[PDB]
Amino acid sequence: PLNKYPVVFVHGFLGLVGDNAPALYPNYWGGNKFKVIEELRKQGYNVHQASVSAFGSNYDRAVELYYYIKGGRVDYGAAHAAKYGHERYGKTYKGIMPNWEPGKKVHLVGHSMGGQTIRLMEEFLRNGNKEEIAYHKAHGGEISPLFTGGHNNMVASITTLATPHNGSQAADKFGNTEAVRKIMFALNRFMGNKYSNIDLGLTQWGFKQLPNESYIDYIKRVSKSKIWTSDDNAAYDLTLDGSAKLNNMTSMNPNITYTTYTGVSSHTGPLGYENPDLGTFFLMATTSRIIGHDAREEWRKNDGVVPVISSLHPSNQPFVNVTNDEPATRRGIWQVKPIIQGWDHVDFIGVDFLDFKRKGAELANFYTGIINDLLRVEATE
Amino acid sequence: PLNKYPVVFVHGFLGLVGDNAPALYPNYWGGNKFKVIEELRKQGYNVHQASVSAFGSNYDRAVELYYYIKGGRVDYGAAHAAKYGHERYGKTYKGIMPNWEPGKKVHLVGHSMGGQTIRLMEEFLRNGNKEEIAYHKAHGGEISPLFTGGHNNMVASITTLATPHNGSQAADKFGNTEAVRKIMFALNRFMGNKYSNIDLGLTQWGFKQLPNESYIDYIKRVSKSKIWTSDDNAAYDLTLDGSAKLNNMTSMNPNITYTTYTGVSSHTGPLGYENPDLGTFFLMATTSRIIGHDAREEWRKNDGVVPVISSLHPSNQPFVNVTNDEPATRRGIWQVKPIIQGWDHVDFIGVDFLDFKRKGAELANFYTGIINDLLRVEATE
Amino acid sequence: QPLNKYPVVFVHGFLGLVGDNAPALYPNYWGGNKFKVIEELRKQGYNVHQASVSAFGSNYDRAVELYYYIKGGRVDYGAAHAAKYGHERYGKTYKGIMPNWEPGKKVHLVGHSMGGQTIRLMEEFLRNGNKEEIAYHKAHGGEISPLFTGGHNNMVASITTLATPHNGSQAADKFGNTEAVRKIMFALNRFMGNKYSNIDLGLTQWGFKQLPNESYIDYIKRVSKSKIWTSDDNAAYDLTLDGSAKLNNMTSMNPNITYTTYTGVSSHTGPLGYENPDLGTFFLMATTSRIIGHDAREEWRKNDGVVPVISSLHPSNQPFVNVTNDEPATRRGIWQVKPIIQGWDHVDFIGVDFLDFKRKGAELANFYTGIINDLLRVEATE
Amino acid sequence: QPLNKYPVVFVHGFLGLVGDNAPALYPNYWGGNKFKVIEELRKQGYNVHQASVSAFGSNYDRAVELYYYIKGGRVDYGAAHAAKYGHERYGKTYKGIMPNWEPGKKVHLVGHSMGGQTIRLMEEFLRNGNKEEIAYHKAHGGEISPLFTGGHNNMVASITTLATPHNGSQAADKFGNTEAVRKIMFALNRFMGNKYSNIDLGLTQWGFKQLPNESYIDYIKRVSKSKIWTSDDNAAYDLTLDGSAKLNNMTSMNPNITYTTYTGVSSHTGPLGYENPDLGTFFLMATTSRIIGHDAREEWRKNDGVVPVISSLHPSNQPFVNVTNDEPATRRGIWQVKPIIQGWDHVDFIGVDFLDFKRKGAELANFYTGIINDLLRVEATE
Ligand SMILES: [Ca+2]
Ligand SMILES: [Ca+2]
Ligand SMILES: [Ca+2]
Ligand SMILES: [Ca+2]
Ligand SMILES: [Zn+2]
Ligand SMILES: [Zn+2]
Ligand SMILES: [Zn+2]
Ligand SMILES: [Zn+2]
Repeated sequence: PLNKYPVVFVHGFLGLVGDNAPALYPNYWGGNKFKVIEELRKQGYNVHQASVSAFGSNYDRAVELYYYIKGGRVDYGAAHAAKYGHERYGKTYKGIMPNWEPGKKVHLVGHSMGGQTIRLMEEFLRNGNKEEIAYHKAHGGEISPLFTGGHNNMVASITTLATPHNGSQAADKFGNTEAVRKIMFALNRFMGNKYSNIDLGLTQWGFKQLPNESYIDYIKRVSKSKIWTSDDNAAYDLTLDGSAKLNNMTSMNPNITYTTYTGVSSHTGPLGYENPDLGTFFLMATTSRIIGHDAREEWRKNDGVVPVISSLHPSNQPFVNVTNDEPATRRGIWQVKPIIQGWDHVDFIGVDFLDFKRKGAELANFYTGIINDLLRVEATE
Repeated sequence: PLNKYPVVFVHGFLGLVGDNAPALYPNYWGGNKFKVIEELRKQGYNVHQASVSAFGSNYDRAVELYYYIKGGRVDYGAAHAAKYGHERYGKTYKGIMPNWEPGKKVHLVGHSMGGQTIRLMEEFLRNGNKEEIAYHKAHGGEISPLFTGGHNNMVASITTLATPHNGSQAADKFGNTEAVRKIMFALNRFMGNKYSNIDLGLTQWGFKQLPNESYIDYIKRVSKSKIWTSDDNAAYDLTLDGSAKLNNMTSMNPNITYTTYTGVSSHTGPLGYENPDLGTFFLMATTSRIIGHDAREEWRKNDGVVPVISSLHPSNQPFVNVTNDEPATRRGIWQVKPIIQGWDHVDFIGVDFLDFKRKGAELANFYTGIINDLLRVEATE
Repeated sequence: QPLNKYPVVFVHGFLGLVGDNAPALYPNYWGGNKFKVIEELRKQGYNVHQASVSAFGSNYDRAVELYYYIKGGRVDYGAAHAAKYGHERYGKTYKGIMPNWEPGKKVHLVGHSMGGQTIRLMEEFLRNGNKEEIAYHKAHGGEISPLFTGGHNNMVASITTLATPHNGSQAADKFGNTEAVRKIMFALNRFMGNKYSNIDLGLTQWGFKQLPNESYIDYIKRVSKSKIWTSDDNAAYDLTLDGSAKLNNMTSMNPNITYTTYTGVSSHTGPLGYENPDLGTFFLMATTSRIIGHDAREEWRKNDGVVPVISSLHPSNQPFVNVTNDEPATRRGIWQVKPIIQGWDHVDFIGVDFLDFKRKGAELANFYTGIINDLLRVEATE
Repeated sequence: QPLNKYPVVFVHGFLGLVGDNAPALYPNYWGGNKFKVIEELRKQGYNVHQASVSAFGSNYDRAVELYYYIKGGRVDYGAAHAAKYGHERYGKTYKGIMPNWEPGKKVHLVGHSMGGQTIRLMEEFLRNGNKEEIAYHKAHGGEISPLFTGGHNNMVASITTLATPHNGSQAADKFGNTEAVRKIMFALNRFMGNKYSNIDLGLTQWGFKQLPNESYIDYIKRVSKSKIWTSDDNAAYDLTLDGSAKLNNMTSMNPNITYTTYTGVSSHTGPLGYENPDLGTFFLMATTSRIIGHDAREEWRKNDGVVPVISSLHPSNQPFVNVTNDEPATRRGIWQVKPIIQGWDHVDFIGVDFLDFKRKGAELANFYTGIINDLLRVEATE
């Protein structure tokens, strides 16, 4: 295989991949424009798409990503499970790299919230989880190696595509509101029913109907779950406060190579506010206007759901702007790629089937550019 | 594992299993009543559910079943592909038993048309395919080992559940009619579209839209396929003539153990005709009446879609009736188990969620009885 | 010229959608495919109609709407009611089937399920008015709907209820009226108020209509302030024991009206004395049937799927007399309780259960022929 | 009292569903959410209506239905037509918006897409009758619908077409009228004739209504014998060049009627001289637009998504005069061709394209205000 470290692509919020997608549904990594996993494999590259929770928190998604790669049964931590009120153990993953350990590395590419998930999992690998450490010391038992800390030389690169490193007003003012969270969780409850084949990612909260449980008792049982009031969900983590908590508990690993990509899809109106361009995917037309009418000017330019000031880099970690041809092989610092003009949040993954300005060849070059950069990380070591 | 030979369960017509089922859809092997693959594994048994074409012919399904077990890329045969006008190569399967060969055996359990599929594939293993042999002699190239013949000691048992060994009038008078076949194929065309994640089993006929092909050209392209007029489809094979072709080209293997199971779900009206019982799954209410009003009396009693005279055994192969406690360890002869009164065609697989007379415990005992019989085949050898 | 002197008005229950207001594929409420009540009764020479009123609203809101369905005009829920519960005073405009409806021109009212209660409340309005609206008009002026004035009699010739939860149902107390289930119902109503929706689930007076230029984000935010989420002014509450008893405690017998109830039983005594649903109970009531059948009071267990037998026979302490199915049911001022129908569940009364082939259409046709023959005998004996 | 002396009747095109006959979630045909034509024009004081006619039927079947939508009564397709094409003679009964419609009481007719052709054919019926029905009645007797007699004038004041394929469209010849696509349309019609369906796709005169007691198996078998599967008496054929030309060759100019066309262009000249769809063309016409734009004759390539420009301007060899958008359009007996609207695709005329935020509602409101102002000027100048 042409890349020496496996590339793992990490979908964001709402993402469903592989056989976990519904019967008719767009293919997350590339749409019908560039089938990323398919084609990059055809070109001789070793690539994989992680399947992690679509509605869960960054913490819960970061744990699940680790088991997708390593294999095993998900262990969210005994302290975490106790503090937020959900199950400790989850799905079991075969694992794309059973012998993943210090020495065998991966490249991590994340779109949207996948970027935040990749950061939080590397943090656990490097610095551990101090609550699970204090718990395992005080009550014995077993601790997942994800929370032990001390592990290095396992992640070669972290690359983010339209990742809300600083959150988004579309979460604060819409997605994290009571009424909207109730809609998301009602969808999860329904997709937990005993006929359902797709996992929306919150079954650790109880959203799995048992085969001889009536829906009436299912409603009654899960209405007592702590999810309805919890911050351990994706909608909270995507808020400005939610993302600042993650910025404040993560740090730069001097050995990893960091890159961000950002799209802008708005245009300035005669008053200074930003409105979605035409061809901004129609489902983000309203969130784009919420972001674009912020009271702070520097928070207005956006890709539909992420303001540009959020996508460029975390606001408390160091960064350096980079041109499109400048080798992005620096380690320990966020290299901020030039904002791609005209790309909305989902043009990065090709699922905007209504935008005939964004064609396949363009997306193939973009993903070939990312792979090329990663291959240069491998050679400069 | 408690069974020395793997058990492979083979769904019938319309069946979708595993991650090939739509988002909300009943689980084929057991419904919500007894999760066959799940539970039998829990009990220490090695079991698998084959995923073969849901609308394809017995020939096409038999080829695909062989590759599901052995692994590899489906090869329908160069003569067959040329004669019926569809692709020669199909899906690639990982394979549950890569080293399957004379010496390592499987048990085969088939529901409905899966029974006919299991018979046709064993026939190929034992006696080959004379057309593919004559073709490979005349044009060289490669022949699949499925069509070579001479292979024995690879199938320990063949068990059928409500299998239409002699066809069904529900195919002759409804499912194989022009108008109905056009509906089935239109569904396959639509499920071939570029957003679709589920394989209905006729893509070798061209029913896969290419990613940059408009639906308008897709319609135009596949309207030229030979499927619309072909007999190489499931609806033809389930007809009385269709099944008699299969009976006339299969034979008993003296070393395999053969068993049939049959349900009756009709009751006799005051004129001699048969009407569906209440609790006969409502989607077979009309087909049940078509079968039950046949002009021949012995063709009327039925399970909803298969007449009892069809399910008991092929009409030209030898048989012996057997009690429910009689050891069914005889080889080379169809052992006809006692007709289960009150079971319709889908009570055998537990998906009749509207029949509260058919409970889980009853289905668990049935599948435990089949496994027990198979374990006795293993020990008497 | 119609064979019945007074029009028969059939009034659907909770969740019922009729006529053009039903989804593109959806069963036909009055008769399913088994006996098309309106179609077939019209073919026989009878003047019959299908009222269309709120599927999820309170008995009060439904009773007002039923009056305007018959009379015609813009729905007026009352200024006092609207201010008390926090919804709009005016609703839809109806064409009206009897624009001339007035003392002397009567109707026969036939209600299924909640329809039975709605029909009772509308007659209370005609005879006695609504005390709170009368007092509001006396203190503030303005216009008062004549529905709320009282004194309007000889407008209803009969009231016939089929499987009506006169005394409530535990299926509402223990499930339908729970917090989680009211949220689901109200979410469904929010969604079918969206700007592309053609069907009216009956709660738009609470704000559940999305404006043409309003985003769904802003719609969600506007209606989340509606008092419907915490209000008792809805069907789920009125179907509880307390809700139905409040109606029982504010209605009275009209001595000129012919009252008749029909009741089904679809359960059987299990081993301990509890009731479980029969084979063939429509499967959507399998769990509600068990909830009712396992009540702690034994007299409350026998049921039709969703309505206990003791609730359908008659309002708790209103006068009643048990009748045989064949004797004349022309007594006035008293609930004539027809014998309990064995094997009929709650929806066997309206034929929509297409899965149950045991209940054929001829039998449902005889059942409606019986009601019309009874109604024709009310007319002949006044 | 209405500001327009003659009612305006808007007539939808192919596939159009209006009012209560549309699915539970489905865009509103006349104006989308951008400008609710009927609602807003009524609010302004204008008497306007939304005709409801067959979505998939021929121009002939639609023109008959339009007449009964206006006049009232049971649709009579004609004994001769019914015997020739093999469908039923009688269809639905309409309430009628102008039961009094008769020489002296006029209407303004405004058609979008196929609606433009339907409106033309109905006026031919009123003025000249239908020769084949007249001859059938002379030879066999019986009753002949007055729609088919001829001699009924001064009933139509104006005919206005918006994006009407007067001369056909290659989108029908090369796609919509193909064997495979007609089968899909007819299958959709079979299915929405099923016994649970509430929406009428316009082909039930061909047998596509499942009886209440008939199994779907038997329904499929009965309607598979219908002549609709091989008939030309349907919209798909009438929208081809030959189909539209047959209508052109059997219509004539009425000297008292005011004729007006509007046309959109949504394509741009590609590198070779072919036309490709603009960014913002409604995506369902992306492929049809390219089919039209790559025609071998250059004058046939410019298009709005589904109708070529040369087809919308006016019927091929019927008299026409090009007008500016501001001059009085009160000439009678001649197609007044309004200037081609740049950037408007086929559905921008009716506002249903919710994805295209560039075409806002104020602009669509001005467009309908222009039509009504033109219609009011027809009335003032007679
Ligand atoms: Ca875009
Ligand atoms: Ca059954
Ligand atoms: Ca029933
Ligand atoms: Ca447009
Ligand atoms: Zn968690
Ligand atoms: Zn084949
Ligand atoms: Zn109210
Ligand atoms: Zn016709």
